[PDB]
Amino acid sequence: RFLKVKNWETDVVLTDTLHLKSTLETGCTEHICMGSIMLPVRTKDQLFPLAKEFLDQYYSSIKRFGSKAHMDRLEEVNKEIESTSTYQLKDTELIYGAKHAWRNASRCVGRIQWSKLQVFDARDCTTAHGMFNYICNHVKYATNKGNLRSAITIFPQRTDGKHDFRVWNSQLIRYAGYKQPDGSTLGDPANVQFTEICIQQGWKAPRGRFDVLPLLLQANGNDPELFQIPPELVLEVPIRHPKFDWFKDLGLKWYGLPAVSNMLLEIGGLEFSACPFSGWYMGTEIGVRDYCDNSRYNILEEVAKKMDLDMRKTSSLWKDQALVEINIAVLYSFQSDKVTIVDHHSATESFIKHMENEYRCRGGCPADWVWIVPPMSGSITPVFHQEMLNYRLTPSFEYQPDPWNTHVWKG
Amino acid sequence: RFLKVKNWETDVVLTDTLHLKSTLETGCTEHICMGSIMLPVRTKDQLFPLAKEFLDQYYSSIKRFGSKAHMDRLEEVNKEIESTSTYQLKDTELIYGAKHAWRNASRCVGRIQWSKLQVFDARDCTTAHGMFNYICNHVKYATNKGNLRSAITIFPQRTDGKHDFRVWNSQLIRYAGYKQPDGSTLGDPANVQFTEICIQQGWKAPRGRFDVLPLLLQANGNDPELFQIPPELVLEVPIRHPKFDWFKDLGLKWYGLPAVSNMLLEIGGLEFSACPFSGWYMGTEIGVRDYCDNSRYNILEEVAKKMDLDMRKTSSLWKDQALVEINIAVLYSFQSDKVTIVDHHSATESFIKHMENEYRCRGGCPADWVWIVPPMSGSITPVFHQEMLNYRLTPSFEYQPDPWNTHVW
Ligand code: HEM
Ligand code: HEM
Ligand SMILES: Cc1cc(N)nc(C[C@@H]2CNC[C@@H]2OCCNCCc2cccc(F)c2)c1
Ligand SMILES: Cc1cc(N)nc(C[C@@H]2CNC[C@@H]2OCCNCCc2cccc(F)c2)c1
Ligand SMILES: C[C@H](O)[C@H](O)[C@H]1CNc2nc(N)[nH]c(=O)c2N1
Ligand SMILES: C[C@H](O)[C@H](O)[C@H]1CNc2nc(N)[nH]c(=O)c2N1
Ligand SMILES: [Zn+2]
Repeated sequence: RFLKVKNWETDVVLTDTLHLKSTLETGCTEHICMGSIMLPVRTKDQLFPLAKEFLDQYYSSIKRFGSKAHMDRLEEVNKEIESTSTYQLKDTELIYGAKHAWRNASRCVGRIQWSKLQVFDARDCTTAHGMFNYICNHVKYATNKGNLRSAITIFPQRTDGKHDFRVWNSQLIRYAGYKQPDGSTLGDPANVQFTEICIQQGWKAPRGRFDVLPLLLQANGNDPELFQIPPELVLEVPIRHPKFDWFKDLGLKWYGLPAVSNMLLEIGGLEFSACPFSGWYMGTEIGVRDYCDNSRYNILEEVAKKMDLDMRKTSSLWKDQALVEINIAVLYSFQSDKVTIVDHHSATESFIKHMENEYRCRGGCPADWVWIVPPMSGSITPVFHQEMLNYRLTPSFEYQPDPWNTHVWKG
Repeated sequence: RFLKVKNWETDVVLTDTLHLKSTLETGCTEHICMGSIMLPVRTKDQLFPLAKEFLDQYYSSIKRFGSKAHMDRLEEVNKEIESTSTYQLKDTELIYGAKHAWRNASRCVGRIQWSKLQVFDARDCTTAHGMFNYICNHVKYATNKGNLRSAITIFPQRTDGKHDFRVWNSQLIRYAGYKQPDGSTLGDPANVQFTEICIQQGWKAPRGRFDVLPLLLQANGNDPELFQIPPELVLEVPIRHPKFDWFKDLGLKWYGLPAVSNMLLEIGGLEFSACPFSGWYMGTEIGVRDYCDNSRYNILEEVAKKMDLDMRKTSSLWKDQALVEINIAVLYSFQSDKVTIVDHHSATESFIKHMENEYRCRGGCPADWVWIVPPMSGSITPVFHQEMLNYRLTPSFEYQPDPWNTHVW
């Protein structure tokens, strides 16, 4: 099978063969497409094929497929699985696996960077205090005083599913949200439930608009424990606008380090339920989504008020005007503070170069158009015009449900 | 079998059951999603189940399912197919079919309007000259001096497929494009090929930037013929800006009537290969796509220059600033000239309301999120946050390829 994708702006046509390596299901069928649906212990029987597939991929990548070292490693893993029902990755395999999970992440526009990823091996961690220290070190390393460096920290893998490591936070750094009696929210409305969990667990909340949440960390399937990230490790950027001097008095700021902590990393059939990773922001994430979603900080009205825009009719495009100015502010602010950030134009242009490279050297690049096209100015980015094929390759990152729904409280 | 769609802004969850009446292939499989791919005769045996399927839904819709009139019609149609190899729709069936093809159009944000569609039955048409007359009357009816009204004109159905009616144009009203010795393009770069075929057939091209193309009409499978729409039926709008006095000096205009003319209408297995339809513009179509695509009029650079924005770096968001201004100008110009237009905020709000009606009254609404979300400001519109299921129902509009590949002269 050879599948073609066309770019409707350039007429460049690419041929995908990599989709033949794809195993898992998409959610779609011949009768229904679920491309806009957000959410569309293994036995020893299913584990060895998965291990073998991965090791075969690894050894081919190091140009040693079929070698004694490759054959010896297959035999070693087979013997480990039959005897212990699982196996341990070599450090080399773990690094390869985490880089490839990123390379394979079809919703990620930043993948040009995939091969530059600092992997912190935390498989010797045993307690939540230990997880805390590893996470502090990750944050300090990734932050690098504003010169952000991509990184991932990998905690011990699933055993029986009763002893999971989990970070309960969806991101290492996020602001608290507090639902008021009058139904208004102070802070980030996305984090209300988790903020209530933290408070119930003993957190003394400052009750302000930008309170950095504590970490809630679960080690070895035990009840999670609270830790406050040292404030001096949490780099923030006050938001100001290059022309509008009143922009600063909105009181906005955001944190520099986007660090996803709720995903599951699968490598060779092994499952890493705690694998916080971080890169740097594309400006629209903050300026479009975090600030302007109706369910988030929701600042459009206040910004448009201050700009003296005509707010009586949507057709004046006041929302669109205010949106651009907020996104100028975010980029200006990060740039003026020398904190790494990428604009949506630059990022999408780099993504297209990455995708074309991947088609030539790999035979494809699975991509999720719904997520790759930025949430403002869609069609003035080159990705809008690029047809994409979405399919699932392993190693991979997967969404996992919040642990408060599934955890067995021990007390 | 019972699929849920969630809205992530509102937490409203809807249950889709309509997808089980889905028929044709999506292009997706369990292994690969082709959601972003633009392009993912009937024998007596294939035709009767298609007719029955349609007639059943029709008789169902007027609450006469399993009635004598239902069975009598199914009998009549079966007789007609068996003896004639095709059949003819009753006027009522044709109106219902066309409205439902619009209702079923998964890529259409304006479907809240679907039941208000004027259907012009042009199945008695026999010549290209007749086609031209029907099309001018559609144009004048739909335009209505700027108070636009949705309409479709339906020409004779495919027979053996060697006698197809086709409007060669992709829309009834579009501007010409010409390659220049200088290397650049004058006019709409999208229409360069069509314009060459027009001149090749005899059209005397004015060679300007906004030359309304002539129609190339094909009747009964003959060679297409050229007709010019009367200039006074083509309502155009000069583009100006409410703040920027200089905007009018770019010399931009667009036409008021969006009228798609290259699709195939399938009703009850019958195929209507010439079925031009029109509604009214959503402003982003002109302001974002027609004006700002790099492969189109590509005017962002000129506008940014006149706004004196910092164009040295992408992170100044000069493209995005200029984009908003162009789209403000489009809406203001149409509104000032009293030509119906809808902004993307209003259209998408209407569509969410339409989806909710369709889930409650029909059990679902097929929708293609890639097309439904506006090409600018996506997430500040409510459709960005709405999960949608995409599936193909009939009656349907299907894209068909340009006939100049098909045709033999
Ligand atoms: C180097 C800077 C990076 C940039 C600019 C970037 C850009 C983005 C953006 C804009 C998204 C969508 C985010 C959202 O809408 O929630 C995303 C998604 C994602 N990225 Fe990246 N990315 C970067 C680095 C990384 C790294 C280091 C990894 C892992 C090693 C990663 C893996 C992922 C995954 C798994 C998703 C999907 C997240 C989900 O399902 O919620 N990315 N990327
Ligand atoms: C009443 C005003 C209408 C509005 C505001 C509207 C809105 C739109 C928009 C914005 C698109 C995408 C256009 C593009 O990006 O090329 C579209 C697509 C479409 N609409 Fe509508 N629509 C309207 C009326 C109609 C009518 C009257 C019909 C048929 C009777 C129709 C059927 C379709 C079809 C079949 C498509 C997909 C076209 C293609 O594949 O190129 N729409 N609609
Ligand atoms: C329901 C659901 C499924 C899913 N797969 N994912 C989510 C997280 C949502 C996606 N959209 C908003 C929120 O995610 C917010 C955090 N996203 C940052 C991704 C990123 C960016 C730069 C560098 C990085 F290392 C990581 C929710
Ligand atoms: C390759 C291909 C496939 C396809 N299905 N379609 C196309 C036409 C392209 C799509 N996008 C731009 C151009 O279509 C432009 C015409 N679209 C207007 C739709 C519309 C709006 C309002 C009222 C109406 F009656 C109709 C190309
Ligand atoms: C319903 C829809 O799939 C959902 O709103 C998506 C759309 N595209 C997205 N794209 C990105 N990058 N992040 C998101 O959270 C979303 N949300
Ligand atoms: C490749 C991609 O599917 C293509 O550019 C689409 C994206 N979404 C669209 N949406 C609309 N309404 N119209 C279009 O022409 C397109 N083009
Ligand atoms: Zn799909």
